[PDB]
Amino acid sequence: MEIVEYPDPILRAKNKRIDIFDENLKNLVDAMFDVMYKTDGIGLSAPQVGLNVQLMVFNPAGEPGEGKEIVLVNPKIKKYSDKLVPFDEGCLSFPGIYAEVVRPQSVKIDARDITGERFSISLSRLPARIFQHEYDHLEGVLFFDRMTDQVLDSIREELEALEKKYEEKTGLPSPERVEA
Ligand SMILES: CCCCC[C@H](CC(=O)NO)C(=O)N[C@H](C(=O)N1CCC[C@H]1CO)C(C)C
Ligand SMILES: [Zn+2]
Ligand SMILES: [Zn+2]
Ligand SMILES: [Zn+2]
Ligand SMILES: [Zn+2]
Ligand SMILES: [Zn+2]
Repeated sequence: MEIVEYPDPILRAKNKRIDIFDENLKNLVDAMFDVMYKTDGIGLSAPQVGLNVQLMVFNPAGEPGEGKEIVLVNPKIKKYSDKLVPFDEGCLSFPGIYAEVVRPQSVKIDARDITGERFSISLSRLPARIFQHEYDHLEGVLFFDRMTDQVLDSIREELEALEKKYEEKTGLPSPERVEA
């Protein structure tokens, strides 16, 4: 069973609206949470497990029997804060790579829950940091796309190692290259 790693194109592909809110959905959500707990993550998005659908799960505590198991399908940011804050992010699709990303502090979101119920929440602190990370995923935006040029530099070679890994595995050239 498998986390999709950069530079896999799955991570860049358009993700479908979810229309159907059934048990398969609940089983998917549940697989995702368990992937998160196994890999010590604090969120996951559907493309990261091979599925180009608009679905994210997160839990800010990142620990069993802690925090909240938050689910969001078909979300859309209605607004970002003006205030920006730094935070060191890693990503399960880029194993071992950690670097500063600056993002809005809070967001207003419109999203659906696991049954189909549309709602409207605000987020700040870690929940908004995780959300935005995962929402980028839903839009085929990766964390290094959001990194300043000096920060991207410090991880270039680490990204290329992932590029190489994918080339060695597939026999194909990487479909994208941080050298940009
Ligand atoms: C920070 C914003 C949300 C991060 C989400 C990722 C998981 C992921 O890639 N989701 O798309 C994660 O859990 N990353 C972890 C991460 O960045 N963490 C773990 C808790 C604190 C923070 C490191 O500052 C580790 C696994 C790299
Ligand atoms: Zn489970
Ligand atoms: Zn579980
Ligand atoms: Zn832990
Ligand atoms: Zn990620
Ligand atoms: Zn190079």
